[PDB]
Amino acid sequence: MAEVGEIIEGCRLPVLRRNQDNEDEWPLAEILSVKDISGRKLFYVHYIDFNKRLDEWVTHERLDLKKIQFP
Repeated sequence: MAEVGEIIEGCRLPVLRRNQDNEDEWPLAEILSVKDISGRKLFYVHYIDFNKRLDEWVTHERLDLKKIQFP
């Protein structure tokens, strides 16, 4: 399928969050920013219909690249 380097700001896709019970959920999220300074890619995401206070920086292993929407 699609690849990590194709991810850009505005993309929407499922991202792994741990919920208040410590369980894995993959809510849809929007890519706000892509940072490539560490040598690896870091993604700042907004979980859709969640408060802005729950926005997170995540790595590629938490992206579901099999179900992407591009802007």
